[PDB]
Amino acid sequence: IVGGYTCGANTVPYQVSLNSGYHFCGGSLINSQWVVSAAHCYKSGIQVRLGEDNINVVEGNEQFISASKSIVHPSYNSNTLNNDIMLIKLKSAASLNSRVASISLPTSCASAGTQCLISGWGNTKSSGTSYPDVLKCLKAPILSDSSCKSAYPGQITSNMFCAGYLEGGKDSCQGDSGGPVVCSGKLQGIVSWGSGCAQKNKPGVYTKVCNYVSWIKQTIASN
Repeated sequence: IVGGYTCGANTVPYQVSLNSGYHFCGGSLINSQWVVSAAHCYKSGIQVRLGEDNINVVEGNEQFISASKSIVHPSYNSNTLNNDIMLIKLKSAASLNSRVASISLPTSCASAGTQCLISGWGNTKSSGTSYPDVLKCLKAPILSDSSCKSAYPGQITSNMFCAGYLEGGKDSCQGDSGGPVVCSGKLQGIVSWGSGCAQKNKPGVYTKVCNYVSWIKQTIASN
């Protein structure tokens, strides 16, 4: 997250870290058994880390749970990042508490201008590299579809939306991929892609979660 702020320990209790020997992506807990992330975060041997603040220090509220299975969306296209969504099942159910909590799925899309909370452990610099140890947060509005498509002509599908600031300086980053965009108490987006981070007229692009709720519900019910 570039241009954001330190969230505060466990203030985003649905935020998970995906670990394969190191943090590599975010995710969101959607019930005690299931995490949603980005398909471009797929790899084998994922351990889900819940209750994290400082990802480099055991602080006492963590749960580390191996994934038993990962399911990439059937229509995921790695060339265009269309349908950039994946589900991860936990080998054992998480223990829900004030620091480890699920986020509700949306019933409908959010309107342009709605304020959202974006979070993750990604790079905090727009040109250089500096990775934080504690969770970072950004408040960012949903941008109009026209401003989103104007920024990325030929590249935005109906399964994507933009959020952030056309003036730059505030964006998600590499390392935030797969993490949540939460608006009005619902998981509206997944950190997906963008043109670098915090550049001018190139806002962040996010998977449009509301388009996938039927697939999420059917897939988790059958797995």
